Amino acid sequence: LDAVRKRPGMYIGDTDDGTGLHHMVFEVVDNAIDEALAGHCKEIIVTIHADNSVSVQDDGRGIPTGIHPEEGVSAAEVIMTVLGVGVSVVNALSQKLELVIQREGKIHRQIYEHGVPQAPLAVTGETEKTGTMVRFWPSLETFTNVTEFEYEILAKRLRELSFLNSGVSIRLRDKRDGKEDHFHYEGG
Amino acid sequence: LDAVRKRPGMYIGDTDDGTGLHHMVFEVVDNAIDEALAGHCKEIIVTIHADNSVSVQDDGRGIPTGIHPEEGVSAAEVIMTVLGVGVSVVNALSQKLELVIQREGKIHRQIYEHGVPQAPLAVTGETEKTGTMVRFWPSLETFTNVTEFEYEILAKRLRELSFLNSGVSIRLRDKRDGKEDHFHY
Ligand SMILES: COC(=O)c1ccc(O)cc1O
Ligand SMILES: COC(=O)c1ccc(O)cc1O
Ligand SMILES: Nc1nc2ccccc2[nH]1
Repeated sequence: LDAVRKRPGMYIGDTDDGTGLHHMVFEVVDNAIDEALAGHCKEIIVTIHADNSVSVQDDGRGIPTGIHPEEGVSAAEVIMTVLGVGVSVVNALSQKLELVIQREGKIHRQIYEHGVPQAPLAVTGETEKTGTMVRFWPSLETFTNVTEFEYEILAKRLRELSFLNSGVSIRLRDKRDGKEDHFHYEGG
Repeated sequence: LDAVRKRPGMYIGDTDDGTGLHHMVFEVVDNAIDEALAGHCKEIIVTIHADNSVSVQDDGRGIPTGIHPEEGVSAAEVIMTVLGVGVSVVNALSQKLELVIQREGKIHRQIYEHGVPQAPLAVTGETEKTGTMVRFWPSLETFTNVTEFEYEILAKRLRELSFLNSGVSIRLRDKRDGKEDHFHY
């Protein structure tokens, strides 16, 4: 990921005017929609947290968690750390990223800081649900000037996305003021 | 450098008991000694700055500044960013690293943060001198508990090295409390 860290703008866009910042969210949302679409219920939830982080949850199959035979770490870690621009860009430019995968009856958790995993992906519990949750805190060493997420930017785009993704329920919640929306197009 | 950042202990030593922290200095010094050897005056200066950083200067030839034919960046940057553990380890585990190379009549500078160059190696002026200077600020995200350099740990090792590298002058200065030593065999 050092190529990304060296010139973040080439990968995420303008790091000073808010466009790249919001692109971080959109990239994560794109992956979540792809996960959601591979299932029947299909719901993603995008939350703006009070601490300036954004989380995206889906109820898909869960990102694969087995050890990659060549890389020697979990498949999920490979996806997060090896170079849509890919979620690895988002991870690289996040001061923190929390990953929770529910899959095969197990909860898996991992934390990254600036794209560096703090520990290997760990099974920390049991669950009857499936899905992937990514919560990221954009790096304030990278994102300058505009550093807070604008609800309207996310809502406008999530609305447009709903009409191209039939059957996918998209919920948006802003924990800073309680505002929420629900975009669900059932066409097709 | 991500392999290093992921398991810093495996590359530099214990990051909690002061071991690794001091090893950072020793790695830089090894490079410096090698540079000093290949020069005329043969002196290196190790300084513990008041802001918990350490600088190592030599009067050697200056590390090569030309573009590495294969990597496409300065040879100096290749050394600082591509994996005696190598100075790239120190760079990866430093929140900041300043590189100053005096070579072929020119001063060159570059700044890294957590191993990431802030800009390409750049010519900033002219000089009659030659040598390399590296100043690093260890990452307090990596080094915990023992985070301040212990003068005596550095002194002991530099003394050992002075006997082994006879002819090379080694100065140690602590700017925190004015303490200083000169190792020369
Ligand atoms: C490749 O999968 C991902 O990156 C991802 C998947 C699901 C999700 O809710 C968020 C994500 O970032
Ligand atoms: C590659 O060399 C280095 O890392 C280096 C570091 C410090 C120094 O005084 C001289 C050097 O050559
Ligand atoms: N604060 C900070 N910035 C970083 C950039 C790359 C890797 C680790 C880092 N820690």
